[PDB]
Amino acid sequence: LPDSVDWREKGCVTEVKYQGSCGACWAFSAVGALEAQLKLKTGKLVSLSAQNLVDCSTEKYGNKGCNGGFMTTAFQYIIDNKGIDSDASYPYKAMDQKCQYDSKYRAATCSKYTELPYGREDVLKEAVANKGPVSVGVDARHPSFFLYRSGVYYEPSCTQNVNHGVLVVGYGDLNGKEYWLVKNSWGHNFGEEGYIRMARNKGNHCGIASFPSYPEI
Ligand SMILES: *[C@H](N)C1(NC(=O)[C@H](CS(=O)(=O)N2CCOCC2)N[C@@H](c2ccc(F)cc2)C(F)(F)F)CC1
Repeated sequence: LPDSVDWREKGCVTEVKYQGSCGACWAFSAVGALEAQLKLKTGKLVSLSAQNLVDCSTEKYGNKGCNGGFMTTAFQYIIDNKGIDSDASYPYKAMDQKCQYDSKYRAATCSKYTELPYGREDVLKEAVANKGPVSVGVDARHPSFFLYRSGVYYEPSCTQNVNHGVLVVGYGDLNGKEYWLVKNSWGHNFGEEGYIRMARNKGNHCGIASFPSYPEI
């Protein structure tokens, strides 16, 4: 596998989003993963509707909108629904709304999704290199996470109990520290313009490889 990968270099990563006070991290993680696949299949980079997932991938999928959800069940909703609207057509309002999906605004589809084996960072590396960005959950409860500004994030107090959904868009090494390149959804003000480099091959740090999944078209 290549020593390093950065899907932003291949134009498969949309601009960083800001979820605000709505706990839609799972929705942003899911659309982020599908956006790359859409680019790989059609050649067009298009932001997909996280709001669409918040309002429509609800109870039947075990999700709670602005109060949390799963990336995998979001993917299944897209499969079942036979589509997902573009961000431009179904904008993000950071609130729970009635489902307003309309196929006339469909910007992507999904045929299946894959969940990687638990805590296997080399399997995650392979998927990021050969498939594309991967949705993951991390333990972002620690004060140090919110204050991350640069370098490679390593927190002694991190655990494998994940609570925040994000997107792995690459990996590599900085000044001897192997890392996973993570796209967050707390706006461009967070970390390095919306991104955070998290420790890689350090015992599944912060549970980054605990529950990885990616969609396909
Ligand atoms: C995001 N703003 C937020 N977290 C979540 O929604 C997480 C997503 S996760 O940590 O990536 N992960 C997905 C794979 O399973 C483990 C968790 N999910 C919540 C959640 C799930 C289902 C639900 F109905 C409500 C919340 C949790 F971490 F609790 F499992 C809201 C802060």
